[PDB]
Amino acid sequence: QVIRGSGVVKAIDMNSKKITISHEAIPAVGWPAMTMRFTFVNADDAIDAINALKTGNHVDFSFIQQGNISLLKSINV
Ligand SMILES: [Ag+]
Repeated sequence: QVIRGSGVVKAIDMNSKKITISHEAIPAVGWPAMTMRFTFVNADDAIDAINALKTGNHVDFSFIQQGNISLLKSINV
């Protein structure tokens, strides 16, 4: 199940492959607004996140809860 959220990218770590997003509440899945780390898979998945980090723009993103990891699927910027 792909979950769509929005927020501001605050951090990226290319070693841990984590993107930190200050995301809005997601009432669909009962999450409040949080600053939370999402795992990305490919180095090239980071490019859109790096652009969002630079602008600080409020961006769309999507992720899947794949086991007990929040795995990023997209960030539009
Ligand atoms: Ag969260």
